Amino acid sequence: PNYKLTYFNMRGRAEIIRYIFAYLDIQYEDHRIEQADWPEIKSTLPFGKIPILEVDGLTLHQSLAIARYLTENTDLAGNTEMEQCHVDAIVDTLDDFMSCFPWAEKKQDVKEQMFNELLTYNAPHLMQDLDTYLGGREWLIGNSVTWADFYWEICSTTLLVFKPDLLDNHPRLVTLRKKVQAIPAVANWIKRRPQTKL
Amino acid sequence: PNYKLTYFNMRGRAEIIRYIFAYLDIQYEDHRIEQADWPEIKSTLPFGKIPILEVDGLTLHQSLAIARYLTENTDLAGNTEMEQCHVDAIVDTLDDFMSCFPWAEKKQDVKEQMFNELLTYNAPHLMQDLDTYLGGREWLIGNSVTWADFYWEICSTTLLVFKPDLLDNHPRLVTLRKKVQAIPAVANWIKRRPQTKL
Ligand SMILES: COCCCNC(=O)c1nc(-c2cccc3[nH]ccc23)no1
Ligand SMILES: COCCCNC(=O)c1nc(-c2cccc3[nH]ccc23)no1
Ligand SMILES: N[C@@H](CCC(=O)N[C@@H](CS)C(=O)NCC(=O)O)C(=O)O
Ligand SMILES: N[C@@H](CCC(=O)N[C@@H](CS)C(=O)NCC(=O)O)C(=O)O
Ligand SMILES: [Mg+2]
Repeated sequence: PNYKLTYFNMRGRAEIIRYIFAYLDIQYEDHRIEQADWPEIKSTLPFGKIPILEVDGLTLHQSLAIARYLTENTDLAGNTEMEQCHVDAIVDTLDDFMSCFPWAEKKQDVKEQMFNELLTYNAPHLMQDLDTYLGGREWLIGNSVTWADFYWEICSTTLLVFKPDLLDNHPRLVTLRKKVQAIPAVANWIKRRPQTKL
Repeated sequence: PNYKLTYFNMRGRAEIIRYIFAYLDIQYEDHRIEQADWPEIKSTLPFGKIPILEVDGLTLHQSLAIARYLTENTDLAGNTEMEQCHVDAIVDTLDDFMSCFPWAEKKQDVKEQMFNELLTYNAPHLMQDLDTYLGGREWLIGNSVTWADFYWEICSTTLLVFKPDLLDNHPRLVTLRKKVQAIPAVANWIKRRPQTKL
């Protein structure tokens, strides 16, 4: 099975897919494009959005649909049917927040204002909600790591770029981040991946 | 199982779950709230959003996470892992767009202008994409109805309230809506359900 992942040269929405490839030890082409190459790719796509993942000549889309597909019937999926639901819910909650950010906003002052508002007013409540949900458990869902723990680490890493103090009052969330970063395949990918701001 | 769904008295984000319950002939309590009991209830919710689904003492959240869980091991979900990925992707593409609308905006002129903007530029672009993706095939994914077909009928039913002419040059998408509506269990539900604008 031949894999080609296309995205911008950044972690962004594609990183969850990259973590999953790493963990499952699957080789793939990590295709990263410039903004100036985007329009000619975009015009050929069914839905005009990245990331996309090509598998044996079939173009998949939607970052989380792809991540869910790649983890189905692996240990990164929930351990029960209910656990898979919890995984999906946490992932969407995180995605809902990250999606609020005006990432492609060209007017810098308007962009700054919004980032500031979401990070100062909204991000702290999500952290609180996540902290209580985790409680004293080892992973977000069940007794072993799921791709929701992956997604938490990935989202939180980007949020900490803009707001370094985000988890000062949430040591158990920091512990979860660190636990994720300690998984051998993930540590390895973290070590060797392209370093970009986002 | 003792299923209890909580949402506003409206179709909204809960409707997909209601279609699935109806189609799979799964009994549930359809609890609807006024604003009166909203800020009250918004407290015991671990994430303060609806819909939620209570199943034997567990409060589940995220409308699409719940929907997917209920489709588990049925033809409705997609017939292969790959089809399930297509179903998940279409649903997320739809949800991404519906999420763009300022549903709660209190300034009536701002709301009107944003709705018009989205329905004039974004919606026709997405419609061309959806139409070409479906082609002259029977269903969006595979040889039989999936919950992605359900979600398309659901999202478009609401969009048509605001722009009645939205599908006037998309007969294949109209045909899809009609095919979904005439599925007996869906036809039964659509007649039985409370009449609300949204
Ligand atoms: C022309 O657009 C360039 C791509 C801009 N996108 C970003 O900068 C970016 N998006 C996300 C993002 C969005 C939604 C969910 C997410 N989860 C993790 C990152 C992320 N992070 O960075
Ligand atoms: C006090 O706040 C209540 C906001 C009222 N909400 C709506 O009218 C609404 N419907 C939808 C909706 C319907 C179908 C699919 C959807 N996907 C995302 C939102 C949505 N979203 O908001
Ligand atoms: N919900 C989708 C969103 C995909 C998306 O909108 N990606 C952005 C980049 S992060 C994009 O394609 N922007 C360029 C464009 O819209 O033309 C997903 O997770 O894949
Ligand atoms: N992505 C979530 C969104 C949940 C959501 O934002 N619910 C809406 C109801 S349409 C809401 O206004 N929640 C209550 C609130 O935020 O006050 C889902 O699909 O379940
Ligand atoms: Mg989503």
